[PDB]
Amino acid sequence: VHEFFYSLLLFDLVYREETLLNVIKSVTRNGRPIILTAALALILVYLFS
Amino acid sequence: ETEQDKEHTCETLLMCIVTVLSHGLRSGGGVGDVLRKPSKEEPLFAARVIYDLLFFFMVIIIVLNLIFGVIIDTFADLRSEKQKK
Amino acid sequence: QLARHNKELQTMLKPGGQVDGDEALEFYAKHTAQIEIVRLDRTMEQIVFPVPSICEFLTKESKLRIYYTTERDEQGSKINDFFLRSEDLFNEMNWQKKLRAQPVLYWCARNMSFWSSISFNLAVLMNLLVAFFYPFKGVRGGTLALIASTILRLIFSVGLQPTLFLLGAFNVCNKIIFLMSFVGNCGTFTRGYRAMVLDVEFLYHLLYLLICAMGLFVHEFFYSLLLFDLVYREETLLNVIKSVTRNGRPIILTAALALILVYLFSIVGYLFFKDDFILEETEQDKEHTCETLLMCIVTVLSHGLRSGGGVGDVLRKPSKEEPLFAARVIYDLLFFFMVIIIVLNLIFGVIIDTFADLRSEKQKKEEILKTTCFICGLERDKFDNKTVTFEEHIKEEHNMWHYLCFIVLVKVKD
Amino acid sequence: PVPSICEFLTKESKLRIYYTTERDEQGSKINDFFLRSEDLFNEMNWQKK
Repeated sequence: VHEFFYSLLLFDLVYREETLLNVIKSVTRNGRPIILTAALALILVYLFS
Repeated sequence: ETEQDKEHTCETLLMCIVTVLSHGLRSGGGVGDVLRKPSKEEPLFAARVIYDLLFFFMVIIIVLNLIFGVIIDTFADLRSEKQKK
Repeated sequence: QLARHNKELQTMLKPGGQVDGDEALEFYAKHTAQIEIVRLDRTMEQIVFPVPSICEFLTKESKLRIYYTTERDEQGSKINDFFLRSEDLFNEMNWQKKLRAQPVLYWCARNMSFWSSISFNLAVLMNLLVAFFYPFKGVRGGTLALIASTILRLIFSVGLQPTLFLLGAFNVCNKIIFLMSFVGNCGTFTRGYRAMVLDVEFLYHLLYLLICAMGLFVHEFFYSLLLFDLVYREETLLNVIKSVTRNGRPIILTAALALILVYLFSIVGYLFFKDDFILEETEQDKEHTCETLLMCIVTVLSHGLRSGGGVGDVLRKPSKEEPLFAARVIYDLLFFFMVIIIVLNLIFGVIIDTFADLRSEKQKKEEILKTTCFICGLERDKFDNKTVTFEEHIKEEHNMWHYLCFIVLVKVKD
Repeated sequence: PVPSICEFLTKESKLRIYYTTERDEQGSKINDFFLRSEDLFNEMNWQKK
């Protein structure tokens, strides 16, 4: 196929080894609030909308 | 017609008004700027100037930074557990 | 009474544990308190008396509410808080059984769960659906949290303005039912110590209902406002908005420090600089001439404040001209630097400060909830570690629930 | 004296165990160690065959 399959393998390579894992735990471990926090933004763009 | 081109007329009236504001949300700068042409006109000029400023302040700093604000909180939480451990 | 000495008492303890299922022994399970209090001085007593019936009826909420609610008023999160709570708690516990006297309300406790379900799910779907399709145009499905999908199909057949009306009515009925469960849970509007909570709850729920009624009879603005409340509830979205409210006094006046930095600077740009913005009957159109000279010069700089980028850029055309070119270049750079970073980031700067303040209080407070003892001021670890045990002397004698049911038995008899 | 399986080992066992831990309760105590130990014994035998 057109590489899309190749690019996706590169994405996993950057995910591994070490403390790049640390900085992405910033958005995942306490990851529950921010996606609903975005809906507080999505309604502030709405009501004002 | 040949290509995706109009004689400069869109006029989002009724449908997806949350997207045409999301059209202006995407530039970060301003918010109200996408809508345009206030132009001194007395019963509406001072009527919306304040509105755009209010919108801008609130949306951008308040959310587009507290959506960043939670992220650094998740650093001082996350490292301090590791350095205590 | 067999406590301090028996080997046979150890065998009584054998009565006590070991999975021998005998009802009398189990029933004590109903009570074993070991209250463990002091008199005026000289003393380290423990007293016991069986449980009181009202306490036995309970809830689940009482224990939960009490531990979490606390306070830390003084040198230890001591009894003051507990005492106020206890008085209110006793009165609240009695109300429960004469609600069991009239059984058609208990469904109302189940509706304490439902209020939530309907209102939250219903509102968002309805408000979003309104946004998705504005009425008065005849339209198909138009391609351009379980029961609601079923309802969507049914409403879809008959015409969809019709569906909108019906949903609003449905919502009102649901509101009435849950409302009833909130009131059922605390009855007679019985009074305690916390005035704010009860009053706000009554009002808030009423306000939530009214908007629905107004909306049924107006362009939804009433519908959208109900969606705003739905996003406000449940949980830690409340946390991140306390960042801007608890330490909320300074930032609104901090904004006026920005509002005067746009002002003082605003004035110079008047005197040492003409306006220099030219390029902006049937329609709202001019032949490219505004020239804000005299009136609202703080707004035409606020016109440039709004883009964030630059500041001076809105004014325009410096163009190499010697007595003024180097004269204002520095001015715009100075303005830009100062206003934007300094305020438009310290107005953000205070916000993250209100995170490291706000969480650190909460993470310290759990450490004084899980790893200090409850009310004996006990530095739970070393001291408790050396003896019989730590953890079960929470469960045996310093039981915070076992104090308060001893307090309610003081008004029983004769 | 030591037991032979333990003597065969790896390098991973020691590393994994210390770092892995837990802090479950009043001290990062033995609970964690015990679960890990059982799994570890089985893993160590697999090495010689």
